[PDB]
Parts: sequence; structure tokens; C-alpha cells
Amino acid sequence: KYIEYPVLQKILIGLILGAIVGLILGHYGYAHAVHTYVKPFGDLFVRLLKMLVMPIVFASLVVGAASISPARLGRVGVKIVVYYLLTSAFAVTLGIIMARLFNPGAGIHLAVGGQQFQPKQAPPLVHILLDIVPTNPFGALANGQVLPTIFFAIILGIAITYLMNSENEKVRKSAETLLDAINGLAEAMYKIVNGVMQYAPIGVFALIAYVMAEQGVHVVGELAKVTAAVYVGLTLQILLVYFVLLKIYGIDPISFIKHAKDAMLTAFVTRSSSGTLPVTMRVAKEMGISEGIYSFTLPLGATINMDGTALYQGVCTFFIANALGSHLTVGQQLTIVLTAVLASIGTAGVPGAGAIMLAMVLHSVGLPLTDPNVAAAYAMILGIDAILDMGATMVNVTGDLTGTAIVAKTE
Amino acid sequence: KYIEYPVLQKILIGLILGAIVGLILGHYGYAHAVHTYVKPFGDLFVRLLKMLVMPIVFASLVVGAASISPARLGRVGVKIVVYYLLTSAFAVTLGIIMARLFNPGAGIHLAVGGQQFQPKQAPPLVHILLDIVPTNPFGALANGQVLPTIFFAIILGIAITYLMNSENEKVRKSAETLLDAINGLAEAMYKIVNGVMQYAPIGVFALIAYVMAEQGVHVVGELAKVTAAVYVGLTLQILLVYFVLLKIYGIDPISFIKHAKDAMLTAFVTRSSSGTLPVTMRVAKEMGISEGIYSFTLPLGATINMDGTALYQGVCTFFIANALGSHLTVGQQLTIVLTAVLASIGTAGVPGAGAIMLAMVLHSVGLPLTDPNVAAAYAMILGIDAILDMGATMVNVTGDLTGTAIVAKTE
Ligand SMILES: N[C@@H](CC(=O)O)C(=O)O
Ligand SMILES: N[C@@H](CC(=O)O)C(=O)O
Ligand code: NA
Ligand code: NA
Ligand code: NA
Ligand code: NA
Repeated sequence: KYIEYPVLQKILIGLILGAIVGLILGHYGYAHAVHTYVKPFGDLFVRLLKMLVMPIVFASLVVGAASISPARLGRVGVKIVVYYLLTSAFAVTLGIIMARLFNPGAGIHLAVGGQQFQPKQAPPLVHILLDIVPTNPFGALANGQVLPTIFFAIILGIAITYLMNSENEKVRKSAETLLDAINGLAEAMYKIVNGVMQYAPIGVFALIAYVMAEQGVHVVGELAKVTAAVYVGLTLQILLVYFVLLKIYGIDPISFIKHAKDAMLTAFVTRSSSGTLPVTMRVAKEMGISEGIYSFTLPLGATINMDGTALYQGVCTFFIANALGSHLTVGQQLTIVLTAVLASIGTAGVPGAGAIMLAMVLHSVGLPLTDPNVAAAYAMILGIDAILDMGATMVNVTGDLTGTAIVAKTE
Repeated sequence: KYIEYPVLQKILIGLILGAIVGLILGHYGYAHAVHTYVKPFGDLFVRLLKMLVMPIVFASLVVGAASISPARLGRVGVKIVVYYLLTSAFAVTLGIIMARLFNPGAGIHLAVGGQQFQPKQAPPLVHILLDIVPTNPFGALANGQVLPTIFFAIILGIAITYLMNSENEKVRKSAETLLDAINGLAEAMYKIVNGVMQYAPIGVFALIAYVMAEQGVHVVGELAKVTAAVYVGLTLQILLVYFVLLKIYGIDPISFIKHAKDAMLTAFVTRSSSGTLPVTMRVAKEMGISEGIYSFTLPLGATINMDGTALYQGVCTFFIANALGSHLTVGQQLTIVLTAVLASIGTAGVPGAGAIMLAMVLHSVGLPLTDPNVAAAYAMILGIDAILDMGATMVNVTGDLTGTAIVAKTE
């Protein structure tokens, strides 16, 4: 019945509108009314967007690992990793350098005096690794499990490939029937990801409707100071790092955001990298990148490369050490970077688990969570949370896409 | 080996000493060190003093109610009742009127905006009263239950009395044997409360050792203002109301405080009205009050009459609303008073359950505990808490003694 107004109009139309409906209804104390009446529409959006992730990631990866060289996954990968880490590491120091320039937390006097302690630590690495190799891939699918799905689809595509250069040309028949139908699916899902996305307008209005009602109010004083240093910091990653890394790798910076937003805007309002993926992937395809690349740099990036989390993780770690007057200085400044990289790689792909991860990075330096004023300050951040989360996610994703496009213009 | 230096010299000697040991050890980050090594001495003290409560309350209340008129119990009770309420109600207004005088919370900016909600409420009165009637008095003794014990000793004493006025003079013999031996106990316990109390010097050193270690450092900025306004507010409940209500009822104010400290320094350091009681009761006896009074106005005021708690509960509910900028004004000002009374009468007799109770009084007004900045501020308060609790408990008990002395000077 629009009939069809263009999507990046209606999407950008509901965003700036529900942000104002949300802020008005929120600051006039209705946020519960908003979480009753509006919310479930901003839910249905993310609902449909999830529904696809499991097929579209599995299907697209079988195909894409079939239609690329085992040699080249293994190069594109080592590329994306050493690119992913480097971007993540930069975003922390670009966060420290924003909480140094701004000063959130300082000017709330609240010091405390006990640590470390002792303390503990050790990411069980061995177990996280053995874990990407699933033991029932039907299983893996059947309940979320994207990383172990990846490592199957990659193993499968590689084996089908091998089936096609085999002597007996009965199996190459089967090998095709499979890989055709698998592509049948993948392709289908990219059609559904357009379906939803005509819902996006509504879903986007009704998401920042709720996120702005129930947490805009908290953006105040020293908390407001944490927003600005984070926001001005994230939109300094975009410009100082991506556009530069796109310009340098000779892919058009402004045509790149021209690919979009779609995934830039579903990342923002959903605050779910995993829920974004379908849209994130359909703007990899639609921008021409190769499937044997994008269907493995994007589902890995959707978890491992959260530049926006490990930035707020930088500047939040500063706020809570500022509010206690604990000056962190040389050694810790450097062990924030390391651990907030860690903490984001790290974080899960869903809403504010980055904030829950923020605990791992605090404990890394002095302050331990148990001390009331520690926690008092953390609580405060846990009220400005979903407001940070929006921008955090939109860069956690935009760094995945630039990671993809810049690796694939080298391959 | 002292051999025996004076107690009110060594009691007052450790307090100013350990509070400097504590603060020096604390701010140098050792609070754990002090809770590992010091603390258990502070404990032993409260261990011993508790050991006595159950007998000394029961034993003395059987006696004193046998040694007074059912008539008189009747009058003293209702006297102390509308006395305690009257004191409790004033302390809140003396609190508000301190948090209005200072300004704790204002100057920390952090507003919030959902309520009420809905909300709930209703102390199950029916059940609390029905409860003062125990169903195994042996039981009630054998596990804490001081209020149900009270109601037994009171009915036991009156029944004994009655047996001494009965025709058969075999029963007046048994009635004597009993009441005698019962007083045997009571008397005994009052000798034991002296035992311990020669330990108190150590006990007192080793309690503020830790409380000051583990919380002193939190007394800073906006929190430091909440302390001062409670503290200067508490020592203004002492002069303005007690010394005036002692002066007015023909009992010497400085010779009242001379009675002590004993119960005044067991109250402060332990932060347990219940734990204090033996020293609170032997300061009733040792100051000449009649058993059939004090042995029923102390174990009752020990729970019901908590002026100091309902004083901080007023000035803490202000802090949290002031840090949110939510101004409370006419009707709330008055529905703090009723509720912070309720909350203290209310509170249990043990350390910082008043700080937990502070919730009830927060809920009564607008702010709900679910909102991060509510909980953010409350947390801060939960870090200055046993520092408040000290002064709090010393005036929960001081008003229990003035409530006894001025009622028995009228009986
Ligand atoms: N919800 C975020 C994680 C975070 O930063 O809290 C994401 O999808 O990237
Ligand atoms: N600790 C206090 C109770 C309170 O005010 O928290 C008492 O024993 O009376
Ligand atoms: Na991501
Ligand atoms: Na992550
Ligand atoms: Na009391
Ligand atoms: Na009480």
C-alpha cells in the first residue's frame, strides 16, 4: 500500500522519526507503554532476519568454497585475520585517545582501594579451538552454531569440488545435483532477505522507538560524556581508518557507503551482528564481491571483528577508573588495548553482550567488580548501554565489509 | 596482665587507636589483610555478647514481670510504645532536615524516568502479630526468637505471681524454687556480661579496625556529604531530643551519659542492637532502673525503636533522589517520614539490614530499584554503609535507654 516508496527513504524515515517518537514518549515516562505496544514490531524484523542466517550462511559457504581454491581460502583467511586484529587493535587506542581528549567519569569523585585480585584469568583457547570442529553438523545447524557450521561448509565445498574432477562420471552428476540445490537454497534466501527489508522501515522505526525511549533519558552529564567520546570515536574509525584503508586499496570510499546502508542500518538499529548477517551478506553479493570470500569473511567477522565494542570497551574502562580517580597510565593503558581486543573477539554477536564483556577488561587492570563504587559506576554505564550498542554494532559490521572488499580486491 | 587498667579507658583507647590502624591500613589497600587477621577478634566479641542475649532476656523478663503488676506492665508498655513512635517519627524529619541543610546527591547529575510501579506494598501485620505468640517457647528460645520469648516471659511472670497468692502453700513453694532459680540465671548472666567487656577493649579495637579499613576510603565527595549530614544529624538527635527529654523528665542528661558508655560503645562498634542488649540491659540495671521495666523496654526497643536507622533512611532516600534530580517535595517529604519509620521498626537488630530496608522506603516514593541510576546511587551508599550503621546503632540504643529511664521515672 506504499505502494513502494524506496527503502533507504522509508528506512531512514522511520529511524529519524521513531527516534523522536521514542525520545518524546521516553522522557515523558512512557517507555513501558513503548515496550508494550511498539517493541514487538521491531522484534518481528529481527525475528525474520535471524530466520535466514542459518541456511544462507551454510548454503552460501558450500558453494563459495566449491567455487574457490583451497589455496585461496587459506590466503584470504590469513589475510582477513591479520587485518581483523589490526582493526580491532586500532579501535581500542582510538577509544583511549577519546576518553583522554574528552574526560568521562572524571568529575564524578568516588575513589576506592582494593585489588587485583589475585586475579585468575586464562581464556580456555584449546577448548574454543577444538570447538569450531562440530560433531554433528546437522546438530550445529539445528541450534545456532555458525562457527562450527562455517568449518563444515568449508570442508564440504572443498570435497564436492574434488568430486567433480573424478574419473567415474556418475558421481560428478551427484556432485552437481547437490551443489546446484544447495545454491538453490542460498540464492532463495537472498531473495527472502529482500522480503524482510520491506518490513525494515517498520522494524527500524519500532527499534529506536524502544531503544531511545528506555535509555535516552540516561544520556546526561558525565554519562553523556561517555556517549560523545564513544560516538565521535566510532565515526572517527569510519573516517580515519576505513575510508583511508579503502582509498589506499583503491576501492571507492563513498561508493562503498553507496553500497548501503542496508547492513549499516540493520546493524545500527538491531545491535545484532548475527541478526544483521543476511543483510550484511546481501550487500556483499550486491556489491560484487566473490562468494568464496564474502560467505566466509562475513560470518567470521560477525563475531571475531567488533571494532565498535572494543572501542567502547576502551572508553568505558576509562570512565569507571576516572570515577574512582584511579589513574591507569603506562602499563594498563597498554593492557586495556590487548584485553579489550580480547574482550571483543570475544564478545558475542547479540545485544550488549559487549557491555557484559566490559567486565573482563576492568578486571584486567586494577579495579575488581565487587567494590560498590566500581559497580556503582558500571551500573551507570549499564543505563547508557543500548545507546552505545547501536553505533558499536554498525561499525562492528562496516569493518567486516571493508575487511571483505579490501581483501577480495587482492584476490 | 593489664593487670586491670580501667575499661572505659582501654575501651575508648582501642577505638581511637584501631580507627587509625584501620584507616591507615585501609587507604594503604590492606582491608583484606585486616579482615583476615584482625576481624576474628572483633567477632569473638560479638560472639560472646550474643551468647548471653537469649537467657538474660528470658530470665530477667520472667522475674521483672513477676515483680511488677500486670497493671503496670500494661501502662509502661503503651507508654514506651507511643514514646518510641514519637522518637522514631522525629528522627526522620531531623534527617530530611539535614539532607535539606547539607545537600547530598545534588551535584551528582544522572536523572531517570520510569515509575511507580505499580506499586504493591502492605506489611502483613496480621501475621507479624500472630507471630509474637510462639507455639514452642522452648523452640523460640532454642532459635533466636526474642520477640516471641518476650511474650512468653511476660505471661510466665504474671502466672508465677498468681501462684504465690494461692491457697495451697505447697505450690507457693514450687513457684518460689522456679522464680528463684530463674533469677539465678538472670543474675548470673549479668555477671558474665562483665566478663566479656573486659575483652571489649580488644573487641572494640578489632571491630572499627575493619569497618574503617573496609569502608573509610569510600567517605569522599558526594558520599562524604551523606555521612556528615547523617552524623551531625544523629548527634543532633542526641542533644535536641534526648538531653531535652531527660532534662524535662527530671533525669540528669550528663549523668545519663555518665551511666555509660558501655552500651553506647558496644552499640557503635558492633552495629548490632541485638548483640548489644546484655550490655544495654546491665546498663539499665547498673543505672538503677527496675527490672519489671527495663527487662521489657530494652528487648522491645532493641528491635522496634531505631531512631538512627530511620534517620539515615531519610537522608539516604534524599541522596538517591538528589543524584537523579527527581525533587520529592510536600507529599513525599511526608511519605518518607511514615515509611522510614515503618522501615526502621522495621529493620532488624543486626548490621546494615537497615541499608537493605532503605529499599522499601525508596519504593514508596517514585524511583524504582530496577533503573541503573537508582541502583547506581544506592550502590555508592552501600559502600559508605557500615560507616553510617555505626552512629546509627549507637542512637538506636541510646533512645532505648532514654525511653526506659524516662518511663520508669514515671512508674
Ligand atoms: N550487540 C553488539 C555487541 C556489543 O558491542 O555489545 C554487536 O552485535 O556487535
Ligand atoms: N545495625 C543496626 C540496624 C541498621 O540501622 O542498619 C542495628 O543493630 O540497630
Ligand atoms: Na562484527
Ligand atoms: Na565478538
Ligand atoms: Na534499638
Ligand atoms: Na527494627
